[PDB]
Amino acid sequence: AVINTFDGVADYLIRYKRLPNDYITKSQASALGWVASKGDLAEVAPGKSIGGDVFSNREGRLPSAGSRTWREADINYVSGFRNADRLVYSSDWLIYKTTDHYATFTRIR
Repeated sequence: AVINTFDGVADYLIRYKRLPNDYITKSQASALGWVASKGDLAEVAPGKSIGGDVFSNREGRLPSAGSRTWREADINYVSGFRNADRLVYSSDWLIYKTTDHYATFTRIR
């Protein structure tokens, strides 16, 4: 029923091992008419947020382990241009948040 908060999404991921249904990847959003320069996601895909893309971790800012990969999701998105809030979650269920567009991270699960 639009789950887009840090706790809501984190607890959903832990329980169901997937993002809630209001999440679409960037390429899926594009297929629906999203253009980042227009800030139009809420108009072309009402109620949806960007999430599920691979998060590279190439800079090692998040902890690394053999066979661990990471994905990201937008948090608190309502409309217009994307914001600064993200959840980043690993394949072994570590969950980190950022509220400054990936400058700093805090573990929440």
